[PDB]
Amino acid sequence: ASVQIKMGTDKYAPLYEPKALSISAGDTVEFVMNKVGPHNVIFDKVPAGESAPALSNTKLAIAPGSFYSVTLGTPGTYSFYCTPHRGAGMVGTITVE
Ligand SMILES: [Cu+]
Repeated sequence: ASVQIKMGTDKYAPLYEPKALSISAGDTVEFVMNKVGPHNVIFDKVPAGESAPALSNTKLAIAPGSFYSVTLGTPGTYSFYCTPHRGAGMVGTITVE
């Protein structure tokens, strides 16, 4: 019910938090940059229904703030990852029940 994806932990660790997120069909998933940037929103891939390889955005924004929000509907588990933080181990997931 209205969640947000924070990029980076207070431990100056560039990782997606919460690593995992769950929502309902029709909920929204926001995304804000905690720290250790820059960041971005590049999904990994989603099952039939949505378009993971579309909602993505490699428009890494250095400016720290709340990137943006997006609503979903297609049920299933969505994955993603950071562009600059791909090796740092900054990956997360989302669920739309
Ligand atoms: Cu990142």
